Amino acid sequence: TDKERFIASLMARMSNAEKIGQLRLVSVGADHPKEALMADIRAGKVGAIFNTVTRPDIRAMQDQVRHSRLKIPLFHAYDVAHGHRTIFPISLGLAASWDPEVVARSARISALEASADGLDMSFSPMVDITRDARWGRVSEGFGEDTYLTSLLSGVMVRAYQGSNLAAPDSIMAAVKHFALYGAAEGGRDYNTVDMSLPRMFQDYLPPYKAAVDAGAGAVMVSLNTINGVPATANRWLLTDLLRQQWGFKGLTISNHGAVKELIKHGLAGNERDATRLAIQAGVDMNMNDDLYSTWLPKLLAAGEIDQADIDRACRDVLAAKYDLGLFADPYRRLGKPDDPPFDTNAESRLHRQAAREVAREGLVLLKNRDGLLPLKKQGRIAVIGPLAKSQRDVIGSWSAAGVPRQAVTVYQGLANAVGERATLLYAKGANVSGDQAILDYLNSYNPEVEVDPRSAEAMLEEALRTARDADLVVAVVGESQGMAHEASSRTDLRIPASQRRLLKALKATGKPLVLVLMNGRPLSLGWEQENADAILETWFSGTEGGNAIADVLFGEHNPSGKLTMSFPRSVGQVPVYYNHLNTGRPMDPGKYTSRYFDEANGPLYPFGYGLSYTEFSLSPLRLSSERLARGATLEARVTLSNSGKRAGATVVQLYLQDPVASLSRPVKELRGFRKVMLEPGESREIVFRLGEADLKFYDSQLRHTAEPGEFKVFVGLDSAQTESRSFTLL
Amino acid sequence: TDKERFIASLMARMSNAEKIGQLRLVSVGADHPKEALMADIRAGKVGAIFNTVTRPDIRAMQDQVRHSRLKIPLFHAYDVAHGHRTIFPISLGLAASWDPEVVARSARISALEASADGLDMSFSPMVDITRDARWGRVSEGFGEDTYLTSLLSGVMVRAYQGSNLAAPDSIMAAVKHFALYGAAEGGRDYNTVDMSLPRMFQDYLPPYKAAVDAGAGAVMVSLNTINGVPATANRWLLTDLLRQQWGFKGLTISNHGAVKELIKHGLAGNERDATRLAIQAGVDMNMNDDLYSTWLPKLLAAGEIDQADIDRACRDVLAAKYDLGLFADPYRRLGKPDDPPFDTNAESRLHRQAAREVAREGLVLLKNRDGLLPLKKQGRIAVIGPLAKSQRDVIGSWSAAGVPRQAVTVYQGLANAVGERATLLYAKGANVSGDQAILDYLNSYNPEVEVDPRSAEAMLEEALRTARDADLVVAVVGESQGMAHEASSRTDLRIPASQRRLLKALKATGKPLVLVLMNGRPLSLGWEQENADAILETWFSGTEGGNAIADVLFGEHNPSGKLTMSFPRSVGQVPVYYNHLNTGRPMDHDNPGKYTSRYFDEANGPLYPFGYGLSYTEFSLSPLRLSSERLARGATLEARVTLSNSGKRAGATVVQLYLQDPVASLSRPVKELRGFRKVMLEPGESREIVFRLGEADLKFYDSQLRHTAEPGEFKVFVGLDSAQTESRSFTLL
Ligand SMILES: O[C@@H]1[C@@H](O)[C@H](O[C@@H]2CO[C@@H](O)[C@H](O)[C@H]2O)OC[C@H]1O
Ligand SMILES: O[C@@H]1[C@@H](O)[C@H](O[C@@H]2CO[C@@H](O)[C@H](O)[C@H]2O)OC[C@H]1O
Ligand SMILES: [Mg+2]
Ligand SMILES: [Mg+2]
Repeated sequence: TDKERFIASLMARMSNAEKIGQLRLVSVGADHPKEALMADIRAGKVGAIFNTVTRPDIRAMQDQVRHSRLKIPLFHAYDVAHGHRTIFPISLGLAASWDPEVVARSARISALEASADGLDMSFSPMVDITRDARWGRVSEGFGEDTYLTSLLSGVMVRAYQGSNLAAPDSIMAAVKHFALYGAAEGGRDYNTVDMSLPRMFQDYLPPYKAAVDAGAGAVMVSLNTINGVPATANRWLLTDLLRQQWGFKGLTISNHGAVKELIKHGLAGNERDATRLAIQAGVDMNMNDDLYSTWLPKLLAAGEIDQADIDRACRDVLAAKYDLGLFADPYRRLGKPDDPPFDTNAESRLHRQAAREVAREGLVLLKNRDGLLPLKKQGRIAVIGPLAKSQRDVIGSWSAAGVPRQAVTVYQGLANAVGERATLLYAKGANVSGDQAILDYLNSYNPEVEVDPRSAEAMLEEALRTARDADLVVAVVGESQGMAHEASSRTDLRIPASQRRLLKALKATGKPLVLVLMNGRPLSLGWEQENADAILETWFSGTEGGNAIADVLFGEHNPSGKLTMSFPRSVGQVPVYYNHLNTGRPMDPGKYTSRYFDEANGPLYPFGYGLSYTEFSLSPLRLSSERLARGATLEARVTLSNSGKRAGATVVQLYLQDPVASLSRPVKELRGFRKVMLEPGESREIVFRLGEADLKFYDSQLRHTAEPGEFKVFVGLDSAQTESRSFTLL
Repeated sequence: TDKERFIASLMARMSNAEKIGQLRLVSVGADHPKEALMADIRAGKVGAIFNTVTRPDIRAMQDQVRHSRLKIPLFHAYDVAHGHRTIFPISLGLAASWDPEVVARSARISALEASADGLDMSFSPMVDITRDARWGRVSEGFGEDTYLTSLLSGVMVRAYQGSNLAAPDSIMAAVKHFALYGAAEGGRDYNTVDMSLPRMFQDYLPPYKAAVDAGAGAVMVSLNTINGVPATANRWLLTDLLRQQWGFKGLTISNHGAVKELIKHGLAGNERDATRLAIQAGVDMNMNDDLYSTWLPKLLAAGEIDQADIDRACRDVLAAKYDLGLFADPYRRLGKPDDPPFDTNAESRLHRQAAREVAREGLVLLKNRDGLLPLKKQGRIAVIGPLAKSQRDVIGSWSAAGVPRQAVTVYQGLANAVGERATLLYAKGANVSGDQAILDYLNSYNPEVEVDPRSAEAMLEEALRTARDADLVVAVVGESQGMAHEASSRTDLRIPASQRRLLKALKATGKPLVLVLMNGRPLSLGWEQENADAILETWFSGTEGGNAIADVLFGEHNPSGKLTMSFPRSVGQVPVYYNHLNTGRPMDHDNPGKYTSRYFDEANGPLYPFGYGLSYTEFSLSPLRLSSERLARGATLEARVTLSNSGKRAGATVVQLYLQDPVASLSRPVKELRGFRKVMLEPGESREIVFRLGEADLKFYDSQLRHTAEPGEFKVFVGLDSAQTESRSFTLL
């Protein structure tokens, strides 16, 4: 209420011009040249900045505020998605850690680095559920599961915002993209989203609510339609749900041009009408298109909006700044006047230890025939493929202020790990794509892919010569990071054809073949699963990726990563996800079942899958009783043993099924997990606790209750290989 | 009504056992052996039969009724989807005619032939909208468009049912599959359907309502969940919507095992609870699983259902029989006991002229380089491909009582056309698939695909020898009919790999290459569009298919067919459909940037759009003109264009009218079909086409499901496909 008092006294002093100026969020560029923008800040016409990311540049902008009548400070934002300068694995790789503390650490270090550069806010976490592998932005989320993504949503917010949003090493989380953005039809970015309310409430909305309940300060509004209404114009979504039902008290931010794009969506015929729809829906802050500054005065004078629409939006911007500590000290993240200057990109400001330890936890072992991995540091290892020496790709998409030249390649990680104990032989083998039109797409803004001027044939002949001179081949293959970014949707989920030709040529040498995969989405890997001797999924593993990958390949780290998104056998099976409905004719096999005829059915690799260099055993599942009273707790116990020869971690997963309900419920739903590190011969009793809240679902009328009757409890080391027992809720 | 008096006096006579017996719909099979079924009919324990399809067999079952206490007659049903004995093209090929009179004729002939064999009812039309090419049952529908499918839904019902459902040449339409069955997730048959209510009401439900409004006697309930609730247990769908809102007064029928499958869906833990959910939801008649007969008495005695649940279901069955004329004469479709026996499959009982004329109208010319088609009846023509001599495939899936040995193959149609004037050389070239697992699937239950035992290589060498000895190659390729049927969902939309290898080898001969495509779904044809010299889409063209295809190839018929479903460039683009939303960042010719709604690794848009199809002549359209720039509510607007045949051959095309509502309370489609005209023109002929548009054309369901037309701009597009249009605008006041 100090905050409410402070904001009400400030707003009672402000003109409408000053209130509207708070709603303007801009980036320096063609549309807002630096000197003109500086003059607007001085006039009180700017509320905040994004994409200005160094302390002297931010401090210069904050200095301009002292010229405005009320000297209301700016906040500065950036897309710190999975690292600021030190780049962690992409979020899909962090999720595969199954370890909230690992994910927390990446977020904390991101906030530490971003706040050290003067940033107040990140447009993160991204908590959109993804069941469609074709979407470019699957790399930005935590996979297909509502429970896990909801958990990590809360973890990311708490880790960014810390104990106090006014702390100089805290940043505000702007959770995105509200809402349902990863359900785009056809996996085409920005495309139509259409879904029932029970699916929306049960599966898609809970991660956004988890962020709000963790106290997220901001929400970034999505670019897509929800059931015909763009999120930027959706009063039900942004007012009724987010504010009135969920109690969100923070700031809504539009995406770039989102208010103007209501004209392309066909909700508005002109910019004046687009502005009215966005502010009355509940969008507080207008990114870059400047429609609010242009049209809000005219709309109010015409009685087309209410003073309360402006007041709500302005209070939310001021409340964000208040919580960030900026009214107490606008320079709290910008140090002192005549602090000595520093190199923003100095090696001494990176966190390589943390990036290497985090990156180890996300690597997923998918195949390991006859214990080929871990490798011994000996002999001659051929390192082949267009991603082996790529610094640009290892840091991934949404690499923020990450510097490619600071990153450790797979080749360099292997060189560092073996030193003089083994000989590495390098050949590029193929370009990332053989299709010049795809290479031109990827290099269209910036040179992001090195195109070897040699023929495909010459590169292959060199790679075969290299393979013949080696004891075994480490093929580093998959996507370049520009294939799994905003607007980069794919119609094919395989490794690119140029690289598959290389893999088929390398297989024909008879040399043991280890695949190191880099990719930002599930890939179709049927040929690789049949033909490679071992397969390690490394996503894009970040600044220290090459070192983390070498640590796993040589057995310094026993792989512990597990998939959080199902890998389809082909793009033609989309969508595939573990928490699907049974249907009336489930596939076991019979012709008259829910299936395809022209390919094997089910995912190639299921949700929760990942191998180890050791063996684990689970004892029989035991429940604390066969009947559960309302308000009572059920315990599900299992003993995990390391029955192999190497220390390692696995993830014990708990799944629930509600086999008779008022709605058809999923064949199983994740409801808990434990990541457990065990030395050989160690045993751990795992105790899962379940209550009524774990058993609730949204019915056809969106009643959120648990119905009496049977529940099935499954425990295992993936979604496919479980044991189950039942109990009855009374 | 005297009908409601008649039905109430009969129900006042009936025990609950008699009422519940009316709800039982069964087929002869392992689960219902013939003699046990006969004994059940005599006991009053059977309401209707399906899959008994000859006059003597139907007459024998109707004869059993005379032994029951009340002698209530059976009705007999079958899946007469696109023909009974004379098989027309599959429905997706009939829709490509764009001609309600052509579609009416196929349905009229179907009903004539089915009723002549004693059948009272067809489980048809199938009116499920299909936007996902992977689904096996796309072959059974009319494509992706709500307006077109809705129009043809009503045409099919009226054509089956005629002036009087008691007429001996009428059958009852059981419209299917209610509802949303073609929206299955992943295009996997029987899979989850999840969609918003505005999409449901605007795009998916209207064809079922068109069938109800045309007076369809029955509705067949679908197998899928709708937003979590199986259709068979969905009281909102079958009672609130179908009965209370739409006023449907007819019979609801479950699908095979659908009541029992509520256990697998996880709505019921046992058969007793599944039975309760189905009858209370509004399912009147139980197909095959016999749960109603087993459980309704126990449910009623326990107060778990109401007498009114049984009474509703029984009244609906009796009302169907009344309308069919079966209480007036149970033998009205079965002639007289004295009639001489006849051959059910006699040539004189077929309608080959109608099948040949209908089949010609559905063929779509997709490519014709440098006027290769039409062919001259001369020289040496190689006829190559696993579908060239296939009688089983030409009649399609859901071929009812069609006899493959009566069908005309593409090879036979070409032989019939050229007689002695040209030499045909045949080679199979490849099997339908090179994947043994796919062959195993296609020959499971019934052996439907002939496997040439030779290597792929030997078959190719034989086809290359044949091609080298000819002036040109007619390659007859695509899917077998078992690839586009119930449960046959595909993950690849290309021609099968064994056949694409054949086409690549044939291309390399340098011989002109004509592709004749058979298929039950849109195919991915990027290589074919680049490399074939001509491509003719023939779907599965039916009993006279091979003759209709020869008529088009030799120029006796100028191809007039147009696509009613978008052809994707690849399965990785699914779904692709013409009436999509713009998004905030459209990719189109006018919006070509990186940061648009697109894929980066393939050309964008469909390979062939909705409404696409070529001709052996050229057409021109005059400028579009509207009767005014402002439309008052209550008034109608006219949109006029002149069509000319500016080429050298007589032919038809389809003039298509689309609407856009560019500013609305909901994001509306970039265009929506709102009228069309198929026009046959001699060379140099012109026709003024007048489209009428009213407020009814402009309405949509908003977020609150209000059915509104909002004042403001509408754009009217006219053209010969959905990609090649021009527009004019008006303002609704
Ligand atoms: O937070 C992120 C936004 O910064 C991002 O905005 C994009 C920036 O580049 C522009 O050219 C694009 O047009 C624009 O959408 O969108 C994604 C969001 O996560
Ligand atoms: O009208 C058609 C039904 O008769 C058809 O029923 C099928 C009969 O064969 C069984 O093996 C199938 O399991 C069953 O669904 O289904 C589709 C409907 O259109
Ligand atoms: Mg239950
Ligand atoms: Mg409008």
